[PDB]
Order: sequence, then C-alpha cells, then structure tokens
Amino acid sequence: MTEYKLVVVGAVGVGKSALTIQLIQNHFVDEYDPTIEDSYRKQVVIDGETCLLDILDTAGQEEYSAMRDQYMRTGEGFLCVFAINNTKSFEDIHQYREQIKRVKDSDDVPMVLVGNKCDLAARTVESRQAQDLARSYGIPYIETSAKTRQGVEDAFYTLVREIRQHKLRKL
Amino acid sequence: MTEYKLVVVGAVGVGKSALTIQLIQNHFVDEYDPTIEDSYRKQVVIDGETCLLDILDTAGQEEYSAMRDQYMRTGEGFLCVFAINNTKSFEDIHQYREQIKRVKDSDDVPMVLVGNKCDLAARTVESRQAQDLARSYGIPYIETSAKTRQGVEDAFYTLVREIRQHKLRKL
Ligand SMILES: Nc1nc2c(ncn2[C@@H]2O[C@H](COP(=O)(O)OP(=O)(O)O)[C@@H](O)[C@H]2O)c(=O)[nH]1
Ligand SMILES: Nc1nc2c(ncn2[C@@H]2O[C@H](COP(=O)(O)OP(=O)(O)O)[C@@H](O)[C@H]2O)c(=O)[nH]1
Ligand SMILES: [Mg+2]
Ligand SMILES: [Mg+2]
Repeated sequence: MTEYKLVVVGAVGVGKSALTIQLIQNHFVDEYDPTIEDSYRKQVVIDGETCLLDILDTAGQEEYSAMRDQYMRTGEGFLCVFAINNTKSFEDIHQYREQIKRVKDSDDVPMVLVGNKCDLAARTVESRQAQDLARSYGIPYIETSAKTRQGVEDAFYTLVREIRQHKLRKL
Repeated sequence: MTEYKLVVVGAVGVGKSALTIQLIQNHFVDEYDPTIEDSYRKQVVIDGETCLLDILDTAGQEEYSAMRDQYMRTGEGFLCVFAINNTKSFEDIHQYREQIKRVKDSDDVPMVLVGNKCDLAARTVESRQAQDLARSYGIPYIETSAKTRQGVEDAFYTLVREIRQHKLRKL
C-alpha cells in the first residue's frame, strides 16, 4: 500500500523514542538507550487509506543537522519535537528545521511541531509561543504526551496528511 | 539626561546603516562602506523624556554573535533587523537573538524586530510570518524603510520604550 517515510527529530531527552514506541506498540517506555537509532514500521488506516509508516527514530551526536543521511534526504516528512519543560530543546527547533530545509533544497517539506510531555504540570514553554512559531513556520503544532499517550496518534497522522497534501499539490 | 545604549544588529545589506543614518541626519544614504562600524548619537525627546541615544551601527565578520563586545554586554536594547526581500537575513534573526541572550544571561533583553525596505514592492517575507515570530518571541515588529523613512522613528523609539519598561520593572 502506500508507504510514508517519516523522521522524528529533536534534542536528546525530549521523548522521540517514547513517542515512536508509543505509536508502534502502545506502551510507555522509560529508560531507552539514548544512543540507539533505528527504524520502526506499522500498518495503519488513516482517513480510509491503508498505509505503511516507515519511521526513523533519530539518535546520536550530530550537531543539529542530518542524523541518518539516507533517510533525511529521503524522508517525506519530519516530526520536530521538543519537550514543554525544556526551553533549550525548544529553542533548538530552528536548527533542526534548517538542516532539513538544507538537505532537501526547500522551505516546504512536510513537518509538524510537537510539544511533548504535556503531562508534566510545570512548563517552561507555553502553548501560545509554540503555536506562534508554528504559525510563522506554516506548520501544525500539536501537544502530546508519550506517557498518557495524549496526542501521539494525532501528531503522526497529522504529519501523514501534510505529506499527502504536499504530494497532491504537484497534481 | 537619560542615556540609552542601543545596538543595531542583523545581516549585511539589510539597511542597518541606512536606518541609523536616516534617524540621526535625515537623509537616505546608499553605498556606505559595509565594513565601517561606529557609534552615533542624537538628543531626542520621546514621550516627554529628553534623552541621549547612543547607537552602535554594527559591521564586520562576526559569525552571528557579538559584533562589538563592549557595547553588546553593555547595550541596553537591540534592533534586530532584516530585509523584507531577503529571506536569509530573516531566517538569521534567530542566531542574532541567541548570541544577545547569550552574552546577557537572559531571554528578556529589550529588542524590537525590524522588517526593513518595505518600500520595495516585491517581498519574500510576509508581514504575518514576521509578526508571528515576533509574537512568539514576545517583542514588537515594525516595518520601516530607510528610503522613504517610513517607520524609522517608530522603530527606534519603540525600542527606547521597551528599555524604559524593562528598567521600571525592577521597581
Ligand atoms: N513525563 C513524561 N516523560 C516523558 C515523556 N516522553 C518521554 N519521557 C521521558 O523522557 C526521557 C527521554 O525519552 P526518550 O524517548 O528516551 O527521549 P529521546 O532522547 O527524544 O529518545 C525518558 O525519561 C522518557 O521516559 C512524556 O510524554 N512525559
Ligand atoms: N529600497 C531600499 N534600499 C535600502 C533600504 N535600506 C537600505 N537600503 C540599501 O540596502 C543596501 C544596504 O544598506 P546598508 O545600510 O549599507 O546595509 P547594512 O549592511 O545593514 O549597513 C544599500 O544599497 C542601502 O542603500 C530601504 O529601506 N529601502
Ligand atoms: Mg531515543
Ligand atoms: Mg553598514
């Protein structure tokens, strides 16, 4: 069926692995080797289209750029994630977004901005600032929580839909 | 009288020198040595307070950081400017804003975002994206044109007022 190659990107400790794993196997995982980078797949039905999700769970020292090259130029969409209680991870969103536009020759590649850990009752980054950023970038912003699972399907599926619109726009 | 040390910052070719000079001597200047970095002063009355504006017109290769050190930690406010028809200068706004927060130990230093050259009927950066960015940063955005002079006083004076509020907030 159709196959979407997605890449999950963002600073270390934001919850990239917990989100990915929550999506694939429905269980929250804590303590998962910060170093391990691997792909994950799942057959899903989104909006009636059945498809294959090919997700790259990025890890490793790569100064805010292209963690896993031959997925990065080939990724069809990216999940830019930050933790809602870590302003740095948030401030670093710009750099990830610039390497992505950099290897892909465009400021028009499907992405979604993800504010993770919204279960934490605390916060150093607030909803309106994130969403203004997204609004300036032109992409959606969605808050999730790998822990309670809130928003994880909405985040990945919202990313699929963007890719879809983007493929239909060339006709 | 009161004295405000302001720094004009941004990529080369955006109009930092034309704006500064337009403010100080009311005349548009084209072709002004991209390399020359110097300060400029003017006595003005803003909101009934008479004051001395001490402006640093930043120039020189300094990778998006602290052009003129002993003005940068001492600047009381910064004018972050980009050209409305130069998306790169615009995308680089983040880096300037991070060195400023970097030498000043805070994500709370008076700044104003300036979209210059609004006389050009063209544009690669649009009003709503700039303002969403500003809104996410928490600072004002003002469009100016060193050429026709539109907005140049509003930009500097709006920067003075921010500094004022910021000084009054400690009481
Ligand atoms: N409270 C809470 N902790 C989370 C959430 N997402 C991830 N974590 C924890 O944050 C840390 C980093 O998660 P991980 O997926 O390994 O981060 P990564 O470096 O982006 O892969 C671990 O302690 C996770 O269990 C979340 O939504 N809520
Ligand atoms: N049309 C137009 N050109 C401008 C404007 N501001 C500056 N320029 C021109 O842009 C170039 C760069 O100006 P300058 O102040 O030297 O740029 P800087 O490197 O930021 O100091 C010169 O050609 C200026 O005359 C503006 O508002 N409108
Ligand atoms: Mg991980
Ligand atoms: Mg100059």
